[PDB]
Amino acid sequence: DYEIQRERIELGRCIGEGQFGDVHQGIYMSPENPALAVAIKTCKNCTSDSVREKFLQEALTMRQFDHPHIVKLIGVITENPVWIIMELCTLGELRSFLQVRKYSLDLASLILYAYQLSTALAYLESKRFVHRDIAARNVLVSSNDCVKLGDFGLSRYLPIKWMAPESINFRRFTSASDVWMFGVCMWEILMHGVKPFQGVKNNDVIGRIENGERLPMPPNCPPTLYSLMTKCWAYDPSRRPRFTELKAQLSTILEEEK
Amino acid sequence: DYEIQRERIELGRCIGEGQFGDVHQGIYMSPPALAVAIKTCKNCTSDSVREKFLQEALTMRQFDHPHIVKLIGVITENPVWIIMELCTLGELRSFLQVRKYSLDLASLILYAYQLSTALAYLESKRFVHRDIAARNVLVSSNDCVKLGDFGLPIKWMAPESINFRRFTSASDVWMFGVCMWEILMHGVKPFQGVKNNDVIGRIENGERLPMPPNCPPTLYSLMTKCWAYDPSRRPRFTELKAQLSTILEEE
Ligand SMILES: Brc1cncc(-c2nn[nH]n2)c1
Ligand SMILES: Brc1cncc(-c2nn[nH]n2)c1
Repeated sequence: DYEIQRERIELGRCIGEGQFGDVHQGIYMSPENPALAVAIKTCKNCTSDSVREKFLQEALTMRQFDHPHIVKLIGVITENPVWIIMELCTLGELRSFLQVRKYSLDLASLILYAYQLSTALAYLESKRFVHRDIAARNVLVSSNDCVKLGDFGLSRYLPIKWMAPESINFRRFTSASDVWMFGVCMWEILMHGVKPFQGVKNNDVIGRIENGERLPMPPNCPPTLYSLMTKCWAYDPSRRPRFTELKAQLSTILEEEK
Repeated sequence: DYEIQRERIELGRCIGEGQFGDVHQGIYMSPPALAVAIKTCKNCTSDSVREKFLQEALTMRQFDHPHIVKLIGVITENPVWIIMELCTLGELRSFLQVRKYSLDLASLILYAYQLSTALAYLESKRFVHRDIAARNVLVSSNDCVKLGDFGLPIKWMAPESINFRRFTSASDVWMFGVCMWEILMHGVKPFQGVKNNDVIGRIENGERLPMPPNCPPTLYSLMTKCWAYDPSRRPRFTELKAQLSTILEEE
């Protein structure tokens, strides 16, 4: 079912670098589509079954989900060299896309990306699934008006500057900690792909959060949208909103502002 | 702050019995006269009992929902009283038993729907009720039910609550499942003639509550989802509410 014939895949150019190897773009010639554009995650040292098991674990998680704003798993090739076939997001990483398009993208498009992300996260919340790594780096751009959530293997597991205080202090990951992370991610989107807490040491971050310090309101930001992020950044997890509420709030923001 | 002057409260007839004392119906005059429920506290001269009793009011001030009992105020001077919105038709379990041959399936599905909307609101505020049963539901009118009791029910509890005292949003889903069964069973208690200690043994063996007579198999399909052994497999209230809404319209 998930096992794909290698001869149906035609490997193309290297589009990125991953945890286990190089990510490539390619073509999948199935009975349906003459040439579907795909992304091929490769694995360098996958002759070792321990590495193999770790690499293939992403595909095991991936098959459970089906959502328009989550990267779709097309298949796997378990014979060496081991490959993971995923739907291609041609425009690449969100961080990079936002940096490049800083003086072209409107606020309506920025709010749209957050909305789309909040729909994927609400779907994951419905499946009682905890992502553990919501960041602009783990978001892919399919088109000018479509973003997807990727990275379900936990590449950086340390993103201290995105983590909720209880994750830093006690390694507690819940639906509430995912909300905090989404808050930081909405800040990064409005900050046009700028990393949070620049020139601040990781060990000094928790000290600041505990003292009530937060990320400033971006220059191009509706105060109503910043009001929403500050709700995600409540110290007490039980006080943070859920993704069904954030989804609904971003809908009104999308309309009222632009 | 909800502190009310006692001269603004006129006590009436006893409408029920509560955890700390007797529940009465009454009148609250404000700048127009309003029918209220007065929760009383028998031994509230003791500050430990007082603190426990007044904790219900502290919990309640946080919520505002059409299907959740509203807190009108409190009287902290002795005798201590908690003023709440009146639900004239009383307890749900009793109302269902009485009207066993006077309620249609559409009304039964409606109560579950209304109950799922209140629970979805609580889930949004990241609140865990810990006691979802038809006994803690109040009847305002023939087509309006309210969630009450915000202060050991082995037959309603999820296996992880019995085995490890673990209470989460997933355990609340299990309890709502049992509550939907009670509603369709016209207020009949779950697992009759089964000892509390023998309940967990049955649940662990995959045993569940039977499909009530003349219950839509689609609705029973929904309860069985609430009764998944693994909490992570159970649906959330936002899904249940959406599902109950379609089942209701189909009826
Ligand atoms: Br999975 C995946 C899908 N589509 C594009 C990418 C990707 N492009 N550039 N870096 N990563 C990854
Ligand atoms: Br609180 C509350 C509100 N409205 C009715 C009651 C009640 N009636 N009978 N038992 N309890 C309680």
